[PDB]
Amino acid sequence: EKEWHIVPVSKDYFSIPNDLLWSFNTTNKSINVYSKCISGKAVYSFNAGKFMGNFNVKEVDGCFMDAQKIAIDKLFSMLKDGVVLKGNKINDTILIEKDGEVKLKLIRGI
Ligand SMILES: CCCCCCCCCCC
Repeated sequence: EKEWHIVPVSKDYFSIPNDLLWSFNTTNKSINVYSKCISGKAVYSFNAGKFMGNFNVKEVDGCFMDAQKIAIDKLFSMLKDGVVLKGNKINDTILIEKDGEVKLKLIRGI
């Protein structure tokens, strides 16, 4: 099982809260997201570099700034619609791509 955090690349995501942690379990195939104010377990598909998932999110009222909420909302909407994941053979960083651009990167670790 590995975990990552986001480093946003697109401005839609500059306000994403920093404590979101994304986990993938290689044994049972589970994907979760965890933070102080959001949780979600993914129903998902990942084929040919294309990832799409529904995280069934819970969110704490009043915990986020308006800008953070919009960024979070947009992120889960984008993940549902589908993104392309670009890994590499050097380390565990993954670029998340959509609509001709890099939207964000996943950096391994908390
Ligand atoms: C090998 C699959 C690892 C990808 C898990 C991350 C879920 C995609 C959402 C990123 C915010």
